Amino acid sequence: KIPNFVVPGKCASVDRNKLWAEQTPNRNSYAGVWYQFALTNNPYQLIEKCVRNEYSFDGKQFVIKSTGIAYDGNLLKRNGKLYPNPFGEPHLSIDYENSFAAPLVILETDYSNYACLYSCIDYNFGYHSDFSFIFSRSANLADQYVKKCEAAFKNINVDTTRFVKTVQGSSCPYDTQKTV
Amino acid sequence: KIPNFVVPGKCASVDRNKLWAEQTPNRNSYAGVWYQFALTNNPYQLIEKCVRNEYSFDGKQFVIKSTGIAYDGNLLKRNGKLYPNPFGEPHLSIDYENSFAAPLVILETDYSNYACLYSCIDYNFGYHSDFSFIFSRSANLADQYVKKCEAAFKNINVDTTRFVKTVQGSSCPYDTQKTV
Repeated sequence: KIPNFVVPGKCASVDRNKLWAEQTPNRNSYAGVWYQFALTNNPYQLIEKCVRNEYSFDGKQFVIKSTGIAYDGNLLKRNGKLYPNPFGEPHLSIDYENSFAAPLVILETDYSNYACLYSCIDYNFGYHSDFSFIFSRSANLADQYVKKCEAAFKNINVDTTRFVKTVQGSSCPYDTQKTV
Repeated sequence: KIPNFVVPGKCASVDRNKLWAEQTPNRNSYAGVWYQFALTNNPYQLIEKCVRNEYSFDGKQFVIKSTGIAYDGNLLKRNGKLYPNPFGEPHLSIDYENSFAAPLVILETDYSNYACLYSCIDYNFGYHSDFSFIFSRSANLADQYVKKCEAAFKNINVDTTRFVKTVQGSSCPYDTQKTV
């Protein structure tokens, strides 16, 4: 029970089929660059600051190039993929090199400003861990969009006070990050 | 103050390239039924007792039907897949319906008696989590083979005192399990 990302109870039901209906035809619009505006405590994100995720869609998957400042303060690039769950479940799997793959539900997105992302894993002792993100198309994110994400996470009983803001903005060397 | 499967330092090098080469020509021999003899503390495994994993190989991946008795005392079947890591890394991904996918290394096997399996993940805070397993072609497994896996795990710095025996034997309803 001790870490704040280990939470009583089964992973939430999040109405995946409605979401998959909404999103499948708009995969093309989800490509491009997304900045990680905020996230809940995540022991698997190696990139601490200036997190910049670049998605290319190929018709079957997305290829991701994630860059930013690692926790030791150095530049870091991570290779990712985002593809339909291999068992035919109505969600995607997010898979990164030298890591593992997890379910990734887009709870809500307008494609042009924000996306609200959610992953959950169940334990055999009746608890779960989940990991949530707020993505923006820019370094900052208007309040109105931040509040949309807050509502979508509260709708599935994710405690939104768990979100922490990620360093973004003028202190980030994005232009270097894009060179890889 | 932390779980015994969260260990300081990084995942050790386990020479995957050598294993992968030895193992790609023998996929058909790895198919069939394997019984879980023992494992290290694993908060993801939903089957507690009588763990029986039936593998089928189709020429590109294994399809797995994993059955046994769940923590609640009911029979349980889980559908799983084991396929090459999607980035081209020299290990397999073990994937289960309604779960995540994780790297899985076959540290050692003779195909006809035993297999020693290993999964490890690095965190962002200077620790790793690893998950080890001893598999047998039968419900019991002779000391001769157990010792082989013990040596393999010790060779990669895993503390073998972490292994726990799984209930197997004439008490398990394997013929029911095989039927779903």
